[PDB]
Amino acid sequence: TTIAFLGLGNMGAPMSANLVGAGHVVRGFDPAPTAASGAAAHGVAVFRSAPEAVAEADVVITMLPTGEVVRRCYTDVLAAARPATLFIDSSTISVTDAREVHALAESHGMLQLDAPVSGGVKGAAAATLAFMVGGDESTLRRARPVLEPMAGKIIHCGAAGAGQAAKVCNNMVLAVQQIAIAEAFVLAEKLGLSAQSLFDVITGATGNCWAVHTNCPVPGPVPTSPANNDFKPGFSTALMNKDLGLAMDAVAATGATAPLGSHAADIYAKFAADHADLDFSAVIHTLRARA
Amino acid sequence: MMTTIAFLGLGNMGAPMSANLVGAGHVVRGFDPAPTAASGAAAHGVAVFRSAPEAVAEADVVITMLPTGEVVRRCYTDVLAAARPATLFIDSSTISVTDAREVHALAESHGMLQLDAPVSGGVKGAAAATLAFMVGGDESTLRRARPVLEPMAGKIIHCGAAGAGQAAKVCNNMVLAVQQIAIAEAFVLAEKLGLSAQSLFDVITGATGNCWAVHTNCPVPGPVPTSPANNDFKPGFSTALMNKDLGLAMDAVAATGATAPLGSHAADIYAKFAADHADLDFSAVIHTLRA
Ligand SMILES: C[C@@H](CCC(=O)O)C(=O)O
Ligand SMILES: C[C@@H](CCC(=O)O)C(=O)O
Repeated sequence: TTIAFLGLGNMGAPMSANLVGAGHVVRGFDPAPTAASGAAAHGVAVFRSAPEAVAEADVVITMLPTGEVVRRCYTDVLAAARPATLFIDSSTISVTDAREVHALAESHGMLQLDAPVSGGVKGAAAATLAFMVGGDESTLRRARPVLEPMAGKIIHCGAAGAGQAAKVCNNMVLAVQQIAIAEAFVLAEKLGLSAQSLFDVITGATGNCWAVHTNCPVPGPVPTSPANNDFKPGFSTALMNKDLGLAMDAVAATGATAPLGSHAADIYAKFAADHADLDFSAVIHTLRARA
Repeated sequence: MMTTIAFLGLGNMGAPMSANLVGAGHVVRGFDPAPTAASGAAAHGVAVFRSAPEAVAEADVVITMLPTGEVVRRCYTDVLAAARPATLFIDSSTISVTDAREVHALAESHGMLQLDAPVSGGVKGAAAATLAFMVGGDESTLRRARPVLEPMAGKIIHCGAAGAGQAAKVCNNMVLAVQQIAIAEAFVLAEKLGLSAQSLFDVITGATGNCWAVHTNCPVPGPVPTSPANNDFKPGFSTALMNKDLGLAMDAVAATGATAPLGSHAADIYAKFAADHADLDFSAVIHTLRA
């Protein structure tokens, strides 16, 4: 299998290296020379343009920053692709954008999946990413051997756009939980309840969630959590702010009522203006900006 | 060891609690000013008395299960002088941290040992003797109390000094309320995006957003057939009771000057929903997010 990998950034570069490492022929394009060089150093044949990268490919993977860039990449490359090429978009983009590019691809006789990922650079490098997939089950079956060497988990979420929708809905919940957990630890401290004691209660009770059992925003109860390491990501505020922007687009596009998610979105947008580089659990320290 | 216990408050939690004490071979002296509650308790072996002070006069331990801080205060005022010195008072009511510490001090000024030990698990937990007790006060007092708590309890956790039981409970329940709303928002958003309830369930429960509000209390019928959504939102944990705890959380916020943006937002949402739907499981808040 020959794979064209379009976007060789902080996620794309290690993903593509795992593909090389699993026996695929990987062709590549990135507009940053430092990204393209890094990738050629691990065996990707890099080309000057995306249409050239796509020319001989059975599978085309995108890992790009916005729906607008993904769309312009599709219209740039679709005529260069061979028929029945399989397109996998692993970018995190809106549901609307996902569905538009899916339809554009299939109109050219291609097969297309949305497959955005969770796990970050660390997951990408360790080949433990979780892919949330939208599209036809038979297209996913065909893609499975390409995805497997990048992935710890591959979940079929439904028809085109479902992958994007599942990730966005999970991350909106996550954001709300990280804030609620933070509020809880600060309230407890002002009530004279120790952090270990609250941790022991909540983790054994109905309030338990990853935001506390793994991402505990106070130092001590979970020695590996970002709070014990100057809030080094982990999952940056910048990235969480990005996901919540997409959740707010989805909310606006559907007319949905999402009071806590929208509140969380405003909290993180404001926090990202100052602390975009910190793990999102660092929000515990911005609560008095609220009043 | 077998002990004489006065049980003040024989309502839908106190009655089954008192029944389990009788089953464990304790002599239980009960009082409740609602004769119907008292009659039900007598049927399961509680010796019912004409007045609270009479019930406490010959008791080694006095348990209160009462609706509010004010009723606890009034009860302690009415009975502390009647109890034998160094009687152990356990308050398993859910009341404000401020109120807890006030009644704790009151009990101690009368020569009585006192713990706060509010419970979670509701009436079914009460009947099954699987309640979680979250305890505030001295280690040695809790050591004294353990034989009495065990026949009612699935978990006993020592949370810290007087008031810490109440604090731990109210922090966990605030988090729960926020999570239950956030889960509802996600499921509605999914429905509007065309993502199925089952698919969203599968994702969130396998990802970082997983929590009891989805995995046990799923607010759409289907994915968790035992959840209240499948039974006309019969509680479960009523909106009335969540609204009361949320009130207690807002009291704790106001007493400390803490900042709890989502917890306060969740309190406002539940206070509105409680005006007409006090009787429904708190998962039913999902109704407010749909047209
Ligand atoms: C466990 C994983 C297989 C992919 C792999 O080999 O990394 C999956 O089933 O998604
Ligand atoms: C919860 C208590 C045991 C009492 C029970 O099984 O009812 C304990 O294990 O501390």
